[PDB]
Order: sequence, then C-alpha cells, then structure tokens
Amino acid sequence: PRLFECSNKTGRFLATEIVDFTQDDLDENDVYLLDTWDQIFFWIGKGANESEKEAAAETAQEYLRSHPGSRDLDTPIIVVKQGFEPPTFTGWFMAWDPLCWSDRKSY
Repeated sequence: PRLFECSNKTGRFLATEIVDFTQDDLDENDVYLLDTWDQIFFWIGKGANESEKEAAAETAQEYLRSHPGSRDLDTPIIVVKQGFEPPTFTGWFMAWDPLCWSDRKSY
C-alpha cells in the first residue's frame, strides 16, 4: 500500500519511504516498491540506476518481514519496465482506473 522512492544522488544510494500516494507524485524514472496482498509489484523505470533497483529491492524486504505468512517471501515478484501501465497494478491504489475495462473490450 505504501510506496518507497530510493534513488542515488551522485554515487550513493538513498532509501526513502513514501506514504500511499497516487501516480501524480510518481516521479518520471525512480525505484518504487508497492507491496500488495497477492504480491509486491516492482516498478522499475528507464532512468532508475541498476544499483537503486538492487538496494531499494532489499530495503523493501525488511518491511515485508512485518507482514504475516511464513514463506510468502519466497514468492517471485512481477518485474515491470518503463512504458507499461497495466490496469491490474493500478487497482492496488485507492483511486480506481478507467483503463480497468481493458479486458471488458474482449471476451
């Protein structure tokens, strides 16, 4: 439910948590972490450094430890690339998306 913007300034990576916000505050290219019930959605843009995605990935696991379940952490994460916004992920937000009918258009 809560995001996590972690990016490096110049040569050092910085980890910062971001309260459940909307896409409006969603920076252009940054490393965010959206932990949902089914699984955590890892959104990685094009600008996001290779290290940021790595550090921000492990830093998030720390929070997951607070969640229930036993080996729920073993579950794999759905990697996301820059330029793809599925109507499923958006549902994880508090503000519904009009693109939720992307499937209704078909059988």
